[PDB]
Amino acid sequence: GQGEQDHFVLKSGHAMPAVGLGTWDTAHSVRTAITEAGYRHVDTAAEYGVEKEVGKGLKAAMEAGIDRKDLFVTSKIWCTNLAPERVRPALENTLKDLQLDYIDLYHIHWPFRLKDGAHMPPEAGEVLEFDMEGVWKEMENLVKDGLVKDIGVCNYTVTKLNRLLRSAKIPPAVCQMEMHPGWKNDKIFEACKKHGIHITAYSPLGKNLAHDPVVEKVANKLNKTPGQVLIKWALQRGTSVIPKSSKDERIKENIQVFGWEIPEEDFKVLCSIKDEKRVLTGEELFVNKTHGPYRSARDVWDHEN
Repeated sequence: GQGEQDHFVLKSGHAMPAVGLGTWDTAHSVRTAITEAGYRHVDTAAEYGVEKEVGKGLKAAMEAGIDRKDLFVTSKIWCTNLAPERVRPALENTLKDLQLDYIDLYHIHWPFRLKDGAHMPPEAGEVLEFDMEGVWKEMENLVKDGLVKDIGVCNYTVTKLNRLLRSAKIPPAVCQMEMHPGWKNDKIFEACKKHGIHITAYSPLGKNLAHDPVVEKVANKLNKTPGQVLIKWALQRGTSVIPKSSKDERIKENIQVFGWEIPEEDFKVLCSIKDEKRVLTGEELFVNKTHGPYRSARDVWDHEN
């Protein structure tokens, strides 16, 4: 509650480290974040195109004494593979690049299907229909076959979430969303809360909150960096957090968020910042203001923002 929990227990019972290295020189970074920073949770995605490097970083850290069972690895299936018959092949390719025989968490990157070779923004005929139920069924099979410990989703809405639940035999263990003082997304958070779905916040620094005087003033008082405050904010909010950084020093700092906390007043401050700083609207690759099927950012978020 005081953002002092270093891990969260998923609905399946599996423990997931509160802080994870975001991967949005990846090998070195991963290896170092684990062996020197103390990281045990690495978040990645096939879409980024760096899994191969993450795998190399993971192999080195393990050959260095870190047990596989002590690591929490997450990946995401990209939009072009959001079709029942493309789920298995996508995950297996993920396991190959990461050089693992299983992953801990596997998310649906975005709840939209895209045609192979689609553009940003998407042209007409590129954002295909999404058989959410058929795809999730296949995701559940990954869990049953022991290749994935937990499945989850990113960038969802209450509407899509509810739809997902009206047929899920295995509830999503985690819901990963953009979260920070600029955009708290209380709504989807509240929906996750009631259903016992854990929440992971991404893009902790935001529209750079690390340079917002409000955050800076709190960081000066606490004598921490804006990034640490922002990350601790997420923790005290009760969500795991995956900060994106490419420097070992920032990476080391980002996990040095235990042993202290943000006074309720300051925490009140950061929370009372009006939600108007949403970085990932989804317009870049899903909006087509004319032919659709999503002719606006609001459609992308079911007009529930």
